[PDB]
Amino acid sequence: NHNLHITEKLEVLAKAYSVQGDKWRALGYAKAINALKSFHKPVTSYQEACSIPGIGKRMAEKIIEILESGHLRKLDHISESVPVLELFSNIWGAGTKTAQMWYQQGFRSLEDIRSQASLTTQQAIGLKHYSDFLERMPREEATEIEQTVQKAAQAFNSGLLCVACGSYRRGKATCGDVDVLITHPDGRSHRGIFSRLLDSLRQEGFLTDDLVKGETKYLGVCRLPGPGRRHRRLDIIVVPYSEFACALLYFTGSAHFNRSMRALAKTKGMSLSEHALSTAVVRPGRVLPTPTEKDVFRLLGLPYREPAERDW
DNA sequence: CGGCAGTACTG
DNA sequence: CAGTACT
DNA sequence: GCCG
Ligand SMILES: [Mg+2]
Ligand SMILES: [Mg+2]
Ligand code: NA
Ligand code: NA
Ligand code: NA
Repeated sequence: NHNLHITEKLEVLAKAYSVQGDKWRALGYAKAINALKSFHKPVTSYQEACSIPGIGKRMAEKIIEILESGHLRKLDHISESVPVLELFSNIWGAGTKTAQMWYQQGFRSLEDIRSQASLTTQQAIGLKHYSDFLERMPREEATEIEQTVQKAAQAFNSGLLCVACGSYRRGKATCGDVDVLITHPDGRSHRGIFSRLLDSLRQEGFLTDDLVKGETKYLGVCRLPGPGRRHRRLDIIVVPYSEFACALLYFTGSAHFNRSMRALAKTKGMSLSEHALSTAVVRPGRVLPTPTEKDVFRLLGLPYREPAERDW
């Protein structure tokens, strides 16, 4: 990134708007920052600034103050609440509205939350794993967690396919959590496994807490056996084989990649989800056949991108 | 002016 | 439903 | 915040 001196200031304002709930302004900042991060040259002109997609007048103006001044004055006026709102919304299950409510109620520290706040079941689990959930794990450990899930799943039906998606599949050296997609080529035997599979993982001691337990998605907490291990977030999704390519695509991400591809699909009168790519979408349409990820790219008129170049 | 991805859970 | 979360 |  040629524009660290720019984007590092912008990131502070983006995070500030985010934790304060100004989601769309933060979105604009987030995209500007990637746009700036993916420019070849340092931005050295206001008009050069407006040249890059995702940078407007207001944003070029800030990039200008940074290069002429070395600083961005708006940084000096960020509310004193922002570090606390960030502290609070880093609890899994607490977002901006909960953080703002806790702040208005006078809480300022996790000790205040622990001792005085009313916590949802999810938030109490998030709080007890506060540090662990802020840490990314080495890739090798994500491999171990995926293989733990796969072996428990293959014990029940050997035909079950399990693949770790998310940052793992995009090839990253560290992973925030582990994202495992499960299906079955029979198109049928994926059904009803969760009860058995989760109980198998739980009976082993691997699964330590459940956050979400849906008919298709599980979000929870695991910890590998032995010393020196931290608790890690684990997401598992079980899908029908007919949806495998769109489910793989969604679950591999990145999030910004998914949103950009879904926006593209919408411009073309299509709709893309983790269930299907649909066409003739009136704004339900027809589901288009997508046996592989490449089919999704092709039907959208895009060159195929391997998971590693989806890391937007 | 107004969308900015589309969906699944929770209570 | 509003809130939060997954990519 | 940006953009159609
Ligand atoms: Mg992940
Ligand atoms: Mg995840
Ligand atoms: Na631009
Ligand atoms: Na949170
Ligand atoms: Na207090």
